[PDB]
Amino acid sequence: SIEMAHSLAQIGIRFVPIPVETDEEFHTLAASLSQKLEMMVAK
Amino acid sequence: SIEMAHSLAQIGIRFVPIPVETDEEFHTLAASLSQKLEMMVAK
Repeated sequence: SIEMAHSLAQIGIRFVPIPVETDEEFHTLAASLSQKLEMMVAK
Repeated sequence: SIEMAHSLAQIGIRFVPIPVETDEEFHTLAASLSQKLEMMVAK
């Protein structure tokens, strides 16, 4: 159903599905999602 | 799989699954999720 949500669950990451209204908001928030995940798995 | 994610999708809301590290962070972020949704559907 939701590729991002499923992927995070499969790899054992808990998350909160924050809603968006604006396309720019989605792209920026999605960018934030990517950035945060990279930091989480950083070594 | 993810009750929050599925519910939002079913009702036509796009969202970004932001990950958490801390239980307090999850509860606060979840609270933010609830607050934002209420504003979105407010009349």
